[PDB]
Amino acid sequence: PQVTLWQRPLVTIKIGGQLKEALLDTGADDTVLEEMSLPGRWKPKMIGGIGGFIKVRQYDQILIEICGHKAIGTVLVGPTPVNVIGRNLLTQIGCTLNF
Amino acid sequence: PQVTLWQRPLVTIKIGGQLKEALLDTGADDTVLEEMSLPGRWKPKMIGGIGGFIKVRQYDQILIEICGHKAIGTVLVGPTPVNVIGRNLLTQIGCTLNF
Ligand SMILES: O=C(Nc1nccs1)c1cccc(CN2C(=O)N(Cc3cccc(C(=O)Nc4nccs4)c3)[C@H](Cc3ccccc3)[C@H](O)[C@@H](O)[C@H]2Cc2ccccc2)c1
Repeated sequence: PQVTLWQRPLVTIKIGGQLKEALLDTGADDTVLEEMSLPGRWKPKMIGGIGGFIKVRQYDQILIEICGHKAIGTVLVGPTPVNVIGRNLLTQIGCTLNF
Repeated sequence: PQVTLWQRPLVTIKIGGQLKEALLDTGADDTVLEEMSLPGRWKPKMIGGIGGFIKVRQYDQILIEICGHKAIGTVLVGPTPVNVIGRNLLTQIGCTLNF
């Protein structure tokens, strides 16, 4: 649906059978979520942001439902203070930016 | 225009009579710019990111032209690695997310 930016653009996600809210984040290449137990194997990796870098675990091929749409892809879990949905999944749910 | 998110959503800005590219960033509450020269009064301020916190300088009521649209707002300059325009300017430019 359409969202204005007077408030942070927060949605519900279900991931790993857990419900969370998350930020839709156009500045973010990748999705990164607070620490969480997902099933499966994961590769260690690192991402940079404002402030510097953090090490995260990368899980691939996980199902997430963001609003009502499902999408599969790579999700980083790690020490972020907010759950962010980056452009990798944003593209799958058909999200555009408009002005 | 409408932007899809297969690429970083980069826009040209003119600020302080300098030309820069910046990312349109829905997850950023504030706009923050790499170190560059602005005239006038600033204040210290600290922001949070993934990775950590950075010490930044708050300048108020700077005019920015963002994709040619004008806005006047607080911009933070400082050690970001990428120039970010955040929700405080995005709302003035009339920017919306659609899915
Ligand atoms: O893919 C990624 N990294 C990779 N590296 C290598 C390969 S992939 C990646 C994925 C998600 C996020 C980011 C890193 N990231 C952030 O650090 N911030 C902090 C931010 C940015 C701008 C402003 C604020 C802000 O207003 N903070 C405030 N503090 C106090 C008041 S306001 C905060 C927020 C998200 C956020 C909001 C609140 C709290 C914490 C974070 C942005 O919205 C994100 O797009 C992005 C911006 C960015 C992108 C690249 C380099 C530097 C910065 C990177």
